[PDB]
Amino acid sequence: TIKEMPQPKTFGELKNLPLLNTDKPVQALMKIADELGEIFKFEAPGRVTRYLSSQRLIKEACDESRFDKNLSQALKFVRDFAGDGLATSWTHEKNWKKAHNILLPSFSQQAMKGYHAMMVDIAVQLVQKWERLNADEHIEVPEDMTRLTLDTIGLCGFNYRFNSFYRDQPHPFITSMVRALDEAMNKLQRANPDDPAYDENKRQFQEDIKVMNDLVDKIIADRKASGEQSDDLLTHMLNGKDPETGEPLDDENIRYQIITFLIAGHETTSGLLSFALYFLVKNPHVLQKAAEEAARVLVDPVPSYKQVKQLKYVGMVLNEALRLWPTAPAFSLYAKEDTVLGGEYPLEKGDELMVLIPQLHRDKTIWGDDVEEFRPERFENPSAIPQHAFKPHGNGQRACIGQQFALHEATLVLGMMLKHFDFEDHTNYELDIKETLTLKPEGFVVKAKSKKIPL
Ligand code: HEM
Ligand SMILES: CCCCCCCN1CCC[C@H]1C(=O)N[C@@H](Cc1ccccc1)C(=O)O
Ligand SMILES: C=Cc1ccccc1
Repeated sequence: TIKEMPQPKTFGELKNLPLLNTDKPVQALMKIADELGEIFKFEAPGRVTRYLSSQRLIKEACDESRFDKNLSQALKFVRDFAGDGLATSWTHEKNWKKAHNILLPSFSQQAMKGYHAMMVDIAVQLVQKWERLNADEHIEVPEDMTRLTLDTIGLCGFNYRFNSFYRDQPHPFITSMVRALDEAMNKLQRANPDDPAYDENKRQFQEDIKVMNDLVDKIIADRKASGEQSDDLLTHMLNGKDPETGEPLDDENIRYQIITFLIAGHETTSGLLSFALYFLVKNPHVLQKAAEEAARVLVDPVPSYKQVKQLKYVGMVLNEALRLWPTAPAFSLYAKEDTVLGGEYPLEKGDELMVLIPQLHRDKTIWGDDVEEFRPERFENPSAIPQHAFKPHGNGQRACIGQQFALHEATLVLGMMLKHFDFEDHTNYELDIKETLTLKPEGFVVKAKSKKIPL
């Protein structure tokens, strides 16, 4: 029953590459999937991959005995500054499992309890900023969510204060990082990346890479000279020993991990919080239900770890926002051996797949006809969701190591926003999704009305 899979329009020797010559490539690929269906071939000079959009096929792709994590071109470009950090290493590189073993305890329950007070520190700064706005000023939502999540990973993970709420402009790090990500996206469609037309891109790229590495220097310097006794992510990087190899991380890999966690540890969580607030102001009945939970649970001026764990509906709200707009919108796999996908598509060892997560999460055979609706109650019973239908944090041993960090932070912060403010979509905002490999609303603004509840 071997089927021929469709393929979108080609451009001679450039094959499908020019389809990525857009500022919204993921959304363009979603439109192609809409037209071609659950699987389509995508070619570029010297490369082939297959975009998967159905749970039927993705549940097979998530079989770790058959498929391993692949570095997409995007991750290969990010590797130019993230090296063999956790997110851009191959599973078979020694430094992947070594750093995984060393850093997994930094995301245990007991670790999350230790981060909680510092996430409250940053969350309170956010609430205080909004309490201090004048009448009919508004909130720049992704901007402030990025302030919050960057500051949280800086403080919680590295005892470093980016002090983003003391800046009306993005931190130097954010500016360079967003620019490096821009360059990585745009480089995806460059057919001649060594054409001298991109000499300045190359120079600017190196400049943004040095900005990010300079902050890494300072984080490392302050820690090793500090006289305070810390027990955080950086402590584990500098002191942890891998049970298997017996070795700690070396200095080069530590630097890559700091870069990795500063980027991965904030950018996707700011997108999640932005999309979540978007859906809440567009769905006031949902906002009300989550606000009622927040008021009933968050009975103290400062939320506790235990209280955040009881914000179960807020948790469902976040999962439903990750369903509709997963902020790291794709991951890539390669076939470990010859194998046949879905009884219809034979693959040879080494063949690559692209999992298009926003399209998977719109599979009507899984979610029903109301798939575009925002209904957190979809997540009331994880046993009623088929396997691998919901993959916002990737798959298997290469799934997101920061999943609990992100969800604790976002649950805490959204709980506090709903406790302390009513929100108004005063511009009737039209969703506009900016792509920087990751996804985030652009230009989303709201007004908050304080409930005047003291901190
Ligand atoms: C809602 C927020 C987040 C989302 C949606 C998300 C999503 C993902 C996805 C889909 C992957 C797999 C990438 C692949 O297969 O190529 C991943 C990997 C990873 N994420 Fe996240 N992430 C989030 C937050 C975080 C945070 C806060 C951190 C750090 C604290 C983090 C650290 C990582 C790391 C290190 C990896 C690589 C894991 C490994 O392969 O060992 N993420 N994330
Ligand atoms: C935080 C998430 C980072 C990883 C997700 C990046 C996901 N890409 C972000 C932009 C679009 C999307 C993607 O489909 N990329 C492919 C593009 C590609 C396919 C075939 C040949 C050449 C290039 C890739 O990078 O290989
Ligand atoms: C998980 C990898 C990643 C890569 C770039 C930005 C955010 C996350």
